[PDB]
Amino acid sequence: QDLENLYFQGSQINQVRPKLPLLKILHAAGAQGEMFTVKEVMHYLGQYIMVKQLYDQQEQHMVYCGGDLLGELLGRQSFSVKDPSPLYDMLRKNLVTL
Ligand SMILES: COc1ccc(C2=N[C@@H](c3ccc(Cl)cc3)[C@@H](c3ccc(Cl)cc3)N2C(=O)N2CCNC(=O)C2)c(OC(C)C)c1
Repeated sequence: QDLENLYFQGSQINQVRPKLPLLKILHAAGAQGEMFTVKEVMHYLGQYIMVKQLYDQQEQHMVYCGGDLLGELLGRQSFSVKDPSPLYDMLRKNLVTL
């Protein structure tokens, strides 16, 4: 496992540093510091949407973010968790590999 170990050294957790606008969002959802796993980022974004009440209480897969910093980042007024392409795009641009 010599070469496989070498390759995966320093890359087993894959922490990211959010860009400053996204960092502010994660902090608003109760995150601390500025290094996270991608899983943590998703947890805090979900929490953010809940605490800012950006989801539709009837159609809870729908997020209305156009009011919000999150909408600015995504470049959208709304999105559905069923079609999460804008979120993928945003996180590719707003997470820096450590
Ligand atoms: C049918 O109602 C649902 C179904 C799934 C989700 C959802 N689905 C999860 C999810 C969605 C897309 C991706 Cl790419 C990753 C994770 C995660 C999530 C994480 C980040 C963001 Cl920005 C939005 C949602 N995520 C949630 O954050 N949920 C999970 C369900 N219950 C919760 O308490 C919150 C959902 O999220 C809010 C819009 C309410 C609502």
